[PDB]
Amino acid sequence: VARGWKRKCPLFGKGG
Repeated sequence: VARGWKRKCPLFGKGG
């Protein structure tokens, strides 16, 4: 459930 990575930085694959 870490789609926030596609938002700004793809490094958010962990968080979201």
